[PDB]
Parts: sequence; structure tokens; C-alpha cells
Amino acid sequence: MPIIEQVRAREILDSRGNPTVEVEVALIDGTFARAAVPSGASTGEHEAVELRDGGDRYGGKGVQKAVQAVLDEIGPAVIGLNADDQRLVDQALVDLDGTPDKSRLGGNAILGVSLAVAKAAADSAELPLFRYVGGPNAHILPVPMMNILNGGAHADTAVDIQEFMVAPIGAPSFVEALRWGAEVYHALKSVLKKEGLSTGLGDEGGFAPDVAGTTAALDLISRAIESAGLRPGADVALALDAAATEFFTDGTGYVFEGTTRTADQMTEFYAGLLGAYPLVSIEDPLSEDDWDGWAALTASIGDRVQIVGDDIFVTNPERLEEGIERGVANALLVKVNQIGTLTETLDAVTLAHHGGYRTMISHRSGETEDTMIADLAVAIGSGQIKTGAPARSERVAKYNQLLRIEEALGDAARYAGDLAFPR
Amino acid sequence: MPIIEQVRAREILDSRGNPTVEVEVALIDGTFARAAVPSGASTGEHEAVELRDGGDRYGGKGVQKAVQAVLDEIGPAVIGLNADDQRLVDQALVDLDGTPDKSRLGGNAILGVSLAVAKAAADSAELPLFRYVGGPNAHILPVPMMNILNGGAHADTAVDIQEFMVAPIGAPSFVEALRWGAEVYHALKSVLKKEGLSTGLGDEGGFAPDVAGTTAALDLISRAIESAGLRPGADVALALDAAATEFFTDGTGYVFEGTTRTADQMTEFYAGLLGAYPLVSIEDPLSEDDWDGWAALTASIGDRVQIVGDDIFVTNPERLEEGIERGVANALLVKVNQIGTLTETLDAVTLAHHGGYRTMISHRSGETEDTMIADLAVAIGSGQIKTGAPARSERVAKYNQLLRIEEALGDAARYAGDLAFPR
Amino acid sequence: MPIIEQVRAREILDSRGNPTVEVEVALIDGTFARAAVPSGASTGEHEAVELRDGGDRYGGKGVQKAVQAVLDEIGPAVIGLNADDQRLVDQALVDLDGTPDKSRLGGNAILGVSLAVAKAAADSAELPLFRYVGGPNAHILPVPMMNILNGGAHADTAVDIQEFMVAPIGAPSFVEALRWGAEVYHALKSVLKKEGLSTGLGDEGGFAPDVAGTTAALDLISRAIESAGLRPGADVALALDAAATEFFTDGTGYVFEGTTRTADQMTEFYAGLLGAYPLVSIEDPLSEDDWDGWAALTASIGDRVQIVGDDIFVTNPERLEEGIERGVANALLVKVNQIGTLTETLDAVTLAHHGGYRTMISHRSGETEDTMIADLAVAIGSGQIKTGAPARSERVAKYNQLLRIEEALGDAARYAGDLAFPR
Amino acid sequence: MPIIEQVRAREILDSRGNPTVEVEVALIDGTFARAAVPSGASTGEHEAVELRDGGDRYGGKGVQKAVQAVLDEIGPAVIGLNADDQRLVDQALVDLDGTPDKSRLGGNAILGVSLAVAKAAADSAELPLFRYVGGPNAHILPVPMMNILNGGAHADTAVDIQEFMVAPIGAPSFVEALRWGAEVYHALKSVLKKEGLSTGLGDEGGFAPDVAGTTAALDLISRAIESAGLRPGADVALALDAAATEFFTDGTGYVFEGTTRTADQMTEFYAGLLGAYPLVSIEDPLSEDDWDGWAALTASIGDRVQIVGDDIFVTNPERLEEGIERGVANALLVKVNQIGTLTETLDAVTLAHHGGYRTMISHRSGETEDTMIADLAVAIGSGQIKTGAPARSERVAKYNQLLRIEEALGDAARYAGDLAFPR
Repeated sequence: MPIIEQVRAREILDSRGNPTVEVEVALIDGTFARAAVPSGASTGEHEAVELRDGGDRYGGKGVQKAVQAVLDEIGPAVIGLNADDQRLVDQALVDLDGTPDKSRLGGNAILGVSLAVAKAAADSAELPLFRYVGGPNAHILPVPMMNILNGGAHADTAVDIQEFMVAPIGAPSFVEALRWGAEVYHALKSVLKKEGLSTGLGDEGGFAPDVAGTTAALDLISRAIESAGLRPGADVALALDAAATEFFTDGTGYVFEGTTRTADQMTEFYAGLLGAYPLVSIEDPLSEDDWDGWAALTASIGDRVQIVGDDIFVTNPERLEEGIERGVANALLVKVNQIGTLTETLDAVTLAHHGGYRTMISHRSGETEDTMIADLAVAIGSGQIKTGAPARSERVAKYNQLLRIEEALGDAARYAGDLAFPR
Repeated sequence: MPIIEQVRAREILDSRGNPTVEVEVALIDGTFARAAVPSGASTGEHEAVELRDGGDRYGGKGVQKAVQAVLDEIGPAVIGLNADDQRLVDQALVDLDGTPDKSRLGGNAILGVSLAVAKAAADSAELPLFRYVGGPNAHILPVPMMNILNGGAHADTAVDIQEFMVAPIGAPSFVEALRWGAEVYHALKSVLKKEGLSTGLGDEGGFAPDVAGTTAALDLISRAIESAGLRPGADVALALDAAATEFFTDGTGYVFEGTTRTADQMTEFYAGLLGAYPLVSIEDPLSEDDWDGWAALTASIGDRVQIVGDDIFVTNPERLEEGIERGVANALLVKVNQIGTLTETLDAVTLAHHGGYRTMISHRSGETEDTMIADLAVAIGSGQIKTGAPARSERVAKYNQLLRIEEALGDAARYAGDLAFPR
Repeated sequence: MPIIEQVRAREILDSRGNPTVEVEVALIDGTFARAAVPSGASTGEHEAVELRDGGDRYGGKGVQKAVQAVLDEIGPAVIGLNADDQRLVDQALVDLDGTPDKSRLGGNAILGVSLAVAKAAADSAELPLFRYVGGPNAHILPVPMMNILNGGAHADTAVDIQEFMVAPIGAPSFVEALRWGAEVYHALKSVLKKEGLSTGLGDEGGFAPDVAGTTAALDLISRAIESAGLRPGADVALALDAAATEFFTDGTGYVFEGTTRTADQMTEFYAGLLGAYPLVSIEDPLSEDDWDGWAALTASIGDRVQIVGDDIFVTNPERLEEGIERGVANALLVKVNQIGTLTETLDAVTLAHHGGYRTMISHRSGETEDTMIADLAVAIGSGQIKTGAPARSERVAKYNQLLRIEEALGDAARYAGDLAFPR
Repeated sequence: MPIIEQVRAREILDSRGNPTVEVEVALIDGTFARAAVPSGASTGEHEAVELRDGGDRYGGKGVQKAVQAVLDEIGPAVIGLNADDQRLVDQALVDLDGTPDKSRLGGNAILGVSLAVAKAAADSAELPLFRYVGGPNAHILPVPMMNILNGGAHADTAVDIQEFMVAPIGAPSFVEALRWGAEVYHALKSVLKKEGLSTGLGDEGGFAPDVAGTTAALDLISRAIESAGLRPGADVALALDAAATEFFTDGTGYVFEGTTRTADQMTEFYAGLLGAYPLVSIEDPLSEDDWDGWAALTASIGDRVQIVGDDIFVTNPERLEEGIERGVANALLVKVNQIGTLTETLDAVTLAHHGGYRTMISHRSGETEDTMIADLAVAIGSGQIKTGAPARSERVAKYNQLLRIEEALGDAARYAGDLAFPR
């Protein structure tokens, strides 16, 4: 029977050296799962909050309090519920907390118990996690968007765009897409030296070069794609993560390249980009409060490229409906710990699917060796995933799990290449 | 293990007294599931065809050779595959047939094996058939659309619309919706008798009264809703199945009630109805091939009411993509035996979900005691179902299974009442 | 072991849209059963009464009270008893009620538990339900008496005979008997349309057209048997359900065809019928209390035809003995919910077998998808069954179960054709 | 599963010191049953034939041939069939033999395999043999007819009535009936010992002293009933086994008491006996070929007493129907080894039940420690049994098994006292 028997959390380190929670939900059979909770650099005004300790131990980022919360309250508050009733246990937790942010118990503890009971309600039925969460029709492997060149708010250099990404949309299978991504990565690693630059990896495995400007960055990436042995656009596309809030001074314009600009000027810059490069997707092109500018930019360049809402929505359905109404952001970005539980992620991704919006399962800055977002991007059939460059094995664990998923499917699997970027 | 061991097939009678196929896929453990294949009154030009015997036995509708196809070819052609691989087994069947409409082996000998395999890839995992096919987030109970008054191509009457339906959209739960539907049904049964009419049940349990004109029928239905104790629009809505192909003389026009009309006139009729009555959905309003007329009518009234494509699309993805891009019919009916497999069913419903189209799991004229379409309407989360009037227990078995589903969910269940008809 | 662990009831809809009880009796060794209780409208004075709610819900036909009788009282009153002791559990229930007609707990809340434990005292021994109740020698498949024409108290028509039935007594097996019945039923659907009559199905799937007198109806049936490809008498016989109580005015006489008659006149009408048509059985020829007229009728025609007591007995043994004494009809209908338990059913059928009376398992007006009476008609070896026309799959589910039974027996099965009607 | 795996046969001694066959059937599911075949001396022309060895070993009564027939031919001919399919295996045996008497393989070997298969099927279902062979409604305990006074063809005495039996019809339960029978037996033993008469037990444990005549014998029995403390007729009744064939010279007449007389005078003697004594049953009152005399006697006294056909029928259905039609012998005597299988036994007892005839499971002269006929008399619900006096533990094993059956039933059991002898 899939009824929870024990729950116990411990405190571990994430990929950045900061503590995080790890929950281990056992079942009355012997099914013993384990799920670690990722954590972002910060938190806006609408996400679920992490319950950090605060003080001097671990730089004020200890999670002994969330561990204690799991071990004292969340433990017996679910022991005895039905594992396969994800909508039972998740509402149980959300009411046990009682706040709109899960502040009393922290989003990290709630999410840890949610994910571990899901991994036990998939281990129980002997299904694999992607098959359980997605059913029988879970067969699509996503297009990996590999952030190879970092800039903007990361390396404090002359670049303003945050993440430059490549996407092997032309591959025949997923394993060839992973090969092409790794080859473009290792080609850029040498183009940097052949242009006198540095090879210091950021937090996603991407590079931190001191290149002139945005256009120079895209040109460097295109040179690396050509040097790999591929054809830009037909084999490998490009993508952007503008992260506009990092350079938008409220009351003034966006400060880009050393000039103050309006939303119209940024839209003109994006149109000039869409011109000379095979861009398929831009993420957070304007600030998360400039709804009118977002509608303007969506109407202007929203038929030729994907528009991802990373900050303007925080995987909250209540803001997603509003953004659907005003005609902004034809794509969502699903981060599992910005909403706090599996069920709410599934509901938000449903709501964004039935509105004409593509979704994209995404990673956090501090990840672990947990490979659940791979299974989750296969299950919901998003056809896109954003989980870093092929380096820093907290990013590569996801790609390895997707390889195993494809191998386990076999003839059933399908690579979602070029069916995920019609524009 | 979920590996098929033994497959059998026999010939049984459907709800109308015609033969049909019943398959019994067995697993190595002992999992033993049976599934009967429904069948429509006629097989069109894009469906999968049924492999009838032909001749003089059973009026030429015997299925003794679709029973033989399962026992001589399909049995060993699937024995040994993996149950949880719906994609695998369904592609195996589709290639073993080798035709664009499954004619060599019949679109009934294959669907039986598909379904009875899915009823064991869910019986094995000990999940219930609705939790398997839809995952963990399968919680939405659909709005029953009850066909209480039949007309048009069903009986000799001056009525031109095929099926008049009621929909209890204002109920708090599903069980109260079923109660309201049954009460409206009995109220109408009393009203017809009190107004000197007949109570002869059709093939769906709906009535065949000798009333004059469409408007009088909607008025009778509103009077029955009032007499039941409810209020139209706030508690119970209305719906239509025009089935207008049944009176469109090609090159002449939609001749009905003694008036030859163009596509424009039918739109005016529908606008008047939508104004004077609380309609929420009209099904097949114009014709199977009048694409331009469909685009016109969708532009005219296609945002104040639901437009269901029953015949213009045949649950075929290839025609569905065309109807999407041409902007017609923001809804479709999902009849499982017009496509041939469970897999292609899920694929078409996905393709129509991601296009802004609501779906509606529907029944056939000849059904059986098989209650699979209930489990399937709650798994895909359609939020609508069309399975006849609360009579003729081949139609009530579905409602009983939905009651059991709602009871098995518990507090997790949600009734999709009023959140399926925004217009 | 076969010891009852849980019992739980719910409220579902029957084939006519009225509520009924559905009980589920789990055992310790898994063995989860369910059994729905049928319910007929025409309740007399000696049967067990149904515990309806009364009020405004469901038109006063709710059964929320009988669902409580099972969940609060009947549940623990049997939890712990032995399943294979039908006598034990059924006497337990009959004493726990304490009334001569089970009125305190309802003759529907009790029969559900009886039938469900009998379905678990066979699912336990892994025997099939027909083999358990009848032992090792349960091998006889019954002749189906298919009701194809409805008249009398059913529709506005000049006929006073209630049900006109055909019986394929000349078939080699049961499958061919079902085929011949379905073919006659589909032939009559044309002979009606080929004479300007209506095809509105009643409550048993039989037609309710406007014909002139009994003789014209029997002639239509003979024409349909001829048009099917068979020959009357040698292949298909005839049967009658004279519901003569429906036209007997106490103290005035049987008003038949518009001419007041006495018992002698009705006997003369029956004797004239026995000449021109191959009738094999008539049920309820005169009335419930007209004992003297019956003993006078079972002597004039009681040698050349079967006389079935449908209302003169209500499956009550106490009435059945006194009927055996007075030289009254030589057959009875076994309706399981007019007596209240399986045990008393078996006892009454035993008492009527040894008296030289043939039996006939029969259906109710409101049935469900429960196919128990098929197993019961095979087990007791009645050699006759009356379960409606081959339509309305609440009636066809029984025939499908009899087909499954016949192929599960194998070479052991025997069709009781023409050995059930010696006269 | 209930599929036969091994069949063995050995040669043992019966209660009289003659060899007989014992068959042991081992199922594939561990079940291991053992059954021994009784054998009587007096064999007519229609019973099954016992396959004896013939020669000088064991006086020509060896059964090594039947043992070898089971071990070489029947074993593999049934190994693999389904236990619960009694009719399957029994038709298999009857065709494997190929003769109308089973003489090629002997009725004893076939019956041994049949009975051991039934015992293993009952042991498999975990039901006890009476519950299996009778179903759920097997609850009636039979009235033991105890043969206490032997005469006629058994010893040198002036009596022509073969068996004098007492029947405790007035007991409240079965255990009190057995007590009353044993007490009457010991009282008669004392009454005989007082009169210097012989106390040498026959083959049934009953005495055979040199009494004057039939009337003196019945008077001695009545004295013994009075001396026990009971009331003749109200507590204990009487019964006869005349076996008139043992004193009917064909063409001369029944030489009774030393006065040759016709059937009419024998009927007069029986009428006088019935008048002056509480006789409830007479067995074989006339010869087994004098059908007309039997009809005369049945008309004369055949409603004031039970007329048991022991030799006029040999448990053969084909002779039973002929005796039914001519109005003779309103009772049957079921000996299991005169027909050859359990299936044909059940069929003949059914045929005699549905004709107004009571049945009576009976024993043979050479019995064994096998107590199967007790279970069989409970299962078929005969309400009578004839298995000797309470002595000679091959007769008492049956009564002990009936005690255990009653104890296992418990509150469900019913003693068929005084309900089995209306007249």
C-alpha cells in the first residue's frame, strides 16, 4: 500500500556550498525515496519563501529550522495519508502551513516532502517517475537550451544580456542533440583562448568572457557553432535571457550599452537581433512590472520569436492569468520551488498550456544531484528544458537522466526538435 | 511484470442488439482485464473502419472475423510487449495493420486490444484506470451534458436539430449535478405527457416528441427546468447538436422547416437562439465540408458560445490542424473508436488542448456496459462529457462510474461546473 | 478465510434514472465485490418493501436512508460472520430487521449485502458465481424469453396483453438462440415501419406500437419470425404476459377488447389463442385473488401450455404452498428482490421444483449493470429466463454474461431448448 | 489450480472381506484425496458392471484388473482436466470406456476416479464436500432409517420382508434422532436376548432371529420402541424393505408365508400392515418387472405411504422416466455405484425430484470407512438416508460424519424430521 510511514529530513550542501534540506519519505512497504530541494539566489514578492536559520552559523543560511519543522510537524501531519493522492497531501501541507507563502514552515520543507512522496508514489507503482507524473503518453524528450556564455549581472563586464544559450533543434535524436551541445561548448572554450579571453566557469558552467557587446557575443557564439561543424539556424539555434530588471532604473529607462533607452528602443534592439541571428526565444525582455511595455513588445516581435516570462510571472497562476489577458509573454518558465509543491506546478503548467503558451522546465542557481526536473520535463511534455551548460555535474546529472529516460522509452521516444520553435 | 501473456476475443451484443468485439488481455501475474468496443451507426470516410462479416448472419453485421483477427494475428503480435508502453503496443498494432484506416484488421479488433491493455497497465500498477491515464493531477469531474430531447434525423418530426442537451453547470458537486439532470429529465417526461405527446425513448434515452419547430423545443426544455425546481442559466444551461450535414443538400442549401437557407441564414438563426436562451455550446452547426461558412460563423458567434466540431473533424489530428489554422470550431468531440487507439486519442486531445480548443469525451449510438470513457474524461481533464440521458443503463453506467470516481478521489475531487463555459 | 471485514453502501442510478443501493462487501483476503439491487415499480402487498427516503430529493425516491441502514446497522451486524454460510448471514439479517417484510431496514439494503457476500463466497473459492450457487452440476443454459411487443398497462394502445415474447426453443446452442432472438427483434422493427407504426422503445426494449387487438399482435410476431428466416413453432415459439389484473374491475369483470367478460370468457379466449399460434407459456392469466377462476383455468388449458404465476404468488413460499394445493398455475417467476434474500430465493425455488412447477428467473423494470440473475438462472437450472429484448444493455448485459458462462463451461454446457416446454 | 496431476489405485478389503478399489487423486495444488468404491452382491441387468479378476485368487473377486486399468489408462486420460468440471471429467470417462455398462473399464474404477475427483475439487475450493456438491443452501440433515431386524433372503426364517427399519421422525435435532435410534436398537437387543433368540449381526448390524411372521416382527419392533421410552408413530415410525423378487416365482406368484397369492392379495397384506402399524415407507413392494401390479399397488396405497423403487429402477434415468409415466413408485433409492459417476447420480436425482418423488441415499452390502454418501445425502437435500443399524462401524462412520456435518453447520442446520413423511 502507498501510505506514508516515516518522514525524516537532514541538512546537506547544494552545488554552491550553501545548506539545503533533504527529505526521505519511507512507505509502509519498504519504498524509500529521497529528494533534495534546490534554492535560488534570492526571492521576489510572490514566490514561496525559504525558511533559513539566520545568524552566524553557515553565514546565516542554515536550514536547521526547516529540518526541525519536517521532523516535528510535517512528519505526523502526513504519516497515514495516501501517496498517490498528490492533491490530498499537498493541500494537507498547504493548510498545515496556513499562509500564502508557506512562510510558517518554509517552501523548502513543503517541497521536499511533496517531491519525496511523489518519488515514492512512482516507485511504488514500479513506474518510472516520468511515466507516473505524465501517464502513458509521456514520450517526448525536450530540447536542451544550453547556457554557454554568461554576462550581465554575473561577471560584471561589458555585456548586459544575462544568459546566451544554444539549442540543438536540428538533431535526429536527443543523444545527438546532447553531443552537438557539448561540441559547441568545447568549441567556444577554444575560440575564447584564440581570442585572448578567460575560461572561468560561472554557476551554470557557462563562460565569463570580457567581450565587447551583445552583438559581439552572438557573433562569437556563431563562430563557435561553425567551428563545431554545424550550421547556425538549421542545426543549432540561439536564445537569450535578457533579465531586464537587472538594468532598469525605475523612473528612468533601461541602461543598455551605456545609453538610457525606453521600452521602444529595447524592442528595436530585439528586432535588430532577430534580424541577423537565428534567435528562437528571448526570456524576460522587459521588467516584471512594465506590463504595457510587455504588451507592446509582444505585439511587435511576438510572431517571430518565443517570449519567456521568467520574472513577470513567478510560476504563480494568479499572475499568469493576468499576463494571459493583457497579451504578454507567450511562454512560461516552470521553476518547481517558486510555487512550493508539485501539484501547483502541474496546475500552473496546465493553465499555461491551455492558453497557447509553451513552457520550459528550468533550474536554480543552487542545484543538487537530484534529477527530478528531467523526469518532470518529460512528463508534462514541455518540449523544452533549461538546465545549464554540459559541465558542473549538477547540470549534467539532468542530461544523463534524460539519456536514461530516452533509453528506457526506446522506440517510443521522440525528440521534440523543430516542433518546439515554429516561428 | 506488465508483459502480455494471453489474449482472447469473443463476439457479444451491444446496447442496440448488434454484435461487437470483446477482448480480454491477460498478464503474467494474473491481471485479467476485458474491454468492449463501441460502434457507431455508420462509418464515414476518415474514421477507422469496422471489420464486419457481411452476409446474412446477424444481418451482415457479424464480427466473427474481427474476433479471428485478434486470435490469429494480434495475439502473438503483441504477446510479449510491455503493457505500460502504450506508444509501443499501439505503434506495433498500427504497423501490423499497415493501412491508413486500419481496414485490414478492422478498427474494432485493434481498439479492443489497446483498451484492454491500458486496463491492465492500470490494473497492474494498482492505480485506478483514471489515475493511470491522467497521472497524479487527475481530479476534475466533468459536466454531464444530458441529451433529453431527440429530433431531426432520429424521428419523424418537424424538428431539425438533432440533440437538445441540458448541462447542470451550477451544481456544487458532481452528485448534485447528476441529481439535477435526472430531475430535469423526469420533469420533461411529465411535461410531455401533460401536453399530449409521446414518451418513446430513442437510442440515447432522450425523448422523441412530435413538437413543431426548434424554438418550441427549447421552450419545453426551459419549462421542464423551471418545473424541476431550478432556474435556467444559473443552475442548468442548454446545448445543441445541430448535425446540419443531415439537411444540407449540396449545391442547394440547408433546407429545413420549409426554408432553403444559405450559411448566412443559419448564423442568424443561431444568433437569435443564443440571444433568447442560455445556450453554452452548439455542435456541428453548419456542415462537414463548408469550411468557409464555418470560419464565418465562428467569427460571428464563436466567442459567445462553444463551437463543437463533431463531423468537420473526425478526431483525426490531420484535419484538426487544418481546422485550427483556418480558425473554425473552438471545440471537438473525442470519440475513441473513430481514431482506433488510446495513444492517438491522447495525441489528438493534446493537439487540440494546446490550440485553445476545449474537448468533450463522447459516446456512440451502440455502447456496452464498458465504462472506460468516464475514466478517460476525468483523466484527460476535459471538464465536459456527452454520454446521454440518465436512462438506458448503457448510458447510466458511465454516470455511476463517475460517482465512484468522485467518491474514490475524496476531498481531492473538483467539479468542473461553470469553469468550462466562460462565454 | 471467507469472513466479512468491511461493508459499505452508496447510492447510484438504475436503468430508469431512479436511485438505488449499491453494496460492497470486502473480505480479509482481498475479495472486493459489489452488487446493485434492482427495483420494480409495481409493488403489491406481500413482497418486501423498499426503504425509500420520501420528500423532494429525486422525486421522493432517494435511498439515503437505506445507505445508512447498511453503514450504521447492517455493517457491524455481519462483520465477522462466515461468507459461505448463506443461511447464517441471511437469518442474521432477517432477525436484525425483525419484521415480516423487512420494512425496518428495507428490502433493498438487505438484499444488497446478501448478494454481495454471495459474490464474495464465490470469488473466494475462486468458483464462478454460477458454479457456487448451483454446485458441480450447474450446466444448463436457459431459454431466453425475449419481450418484443409491449401493450396493456405500458402504452396507450388497444391491447390488453402486457408483454408479447418469443422463445427460440429450436436452437442447437445458446449462441444460436441469442442470434435468432436478435434477428426476430430486428425483423419486427421493419414489419412495424413497413406498416406505418412507431419504434419507441419501452422499458424492456420491446416496441409499443398501436395495433388492433391481441390477434393482430400475434400475427405481426409470426410475420416477423417468418421474415427473419425461421419457422414458427419449430424454431421460435410464442409466449404471453397477460397482466389481467391491469384490466380486471373487481365485481365487474375482465374488460378485454371493450367487452366485459368473466373468467370463463377469458379461458375461452386463451383456448382460442392456443389453436392458431404456437404458444408455450402464459403468465398471470386472470388475477391475484381469483383462485377459483385459476383452478378452473389450469384445468381447461393447463395441459397444453405453461401457466406462470407472476402476481398470484410474489415468490413467497407461504402463498406458493397454498397455491400448490388448490390446483393453480404450474409455474412461477423468481424475482430476487420480492423475497429479500438469496437463501429464501433458493428455498422457494426448491419448494416449487418438487411440486411439478417449472420456474423462470425474471427481471425488474429498473435493472442495473449487475448480471447476477444470469448466474442464478444457470445455477438453479431453471431452463427458462425472462430478461427483456436484446436492447438497452441493462437487458443485454444478462445475455452477454450467459454467453460468457456458456463458453466457460465448454463442452459441458447444454442448451435447455424444447426440453423446457413439453406441452 | 484444480487440475489433476496424479492418479493412483490400490486394492483393499471392504467391510465383508472382499477386495475393492481405492483411488487417490493428487491435484497440482497439493490437494490429495482418497475414495473407496463400495460393492454390492445382488446385481441385475441394467447397473454398471464391476470388473473383477476371476480365478482362484481371493475367490475370483480380485480387482487387480481395475487397479491396472486406473494406473495405465484412466490416469493419463484424466490427468490435465479441470477438477471443478465434474461433467467434463465424467463424460471423458464415459467416452473413454465406450460401453453402456462401463464394463470395459469396470464401474468401480470409473466411480473411484469420479469420487476422488469430486473430493479433491471440494478440498480445493476449501468447502466441505456437502457444501461443494450442494452449494450454499445445503443445510438439511436426513432422517436415518435404521435397519434393525433382518429377514427373508438374509437368514433361515419364516419372514419374507427383507429389512425392518425404524425412523426417528419426531426428534428435535439429528443428534437426538441418532440417540433414539441407538436406544431402540439396544432395547430390541435386550428383548431378543430375553426370549432366547439369536443376537448374531447380519451384514447391516441388524438382527435376524426366528420370529413367527411379519406381524410378529412388527409387534416385536413396537415392543422395543416402547421399552426404549418413546411413542410409536409420534417419536419413531416404521419402514419395510420387502424385496418381493426374492419370493416371486415367475408365472406362479408371490409365495408369502406359505400361501401363493397374486399382486392383489399382497396389496391387501400391505394395506392391513399400514392400518395396524405406523408404517411410513415400503421399499420394492412387488417384483421389478410387474409394472402393472406396481401401478395397481400405487393406486391402492400410494398416497398413505411412501413407495420406494429399489430394484424396479436401478438409479437409471431411462427406466426412471418410464416408471414416472406409468404412475409407480413415488420414491427413488440412490445407490451411487449402480450408475457409475457422480454426475449421472445428480442428474437422476434431479429427474426424480422434479417428478414428485422423494429420494433416499442408500448403502451397499460391502461398504468401507468412506463416508461420502453422508455428504451426498446432505448436499442433494434428500431428507432421508438408509445406512444400516448403529453398529458395525462401516455403518456408524456415516452417522458420525453426519454429526460432524451438523456441528459444522451450527445454527444453519435443520433436521428433516416429519417433513419427509407427510402421509
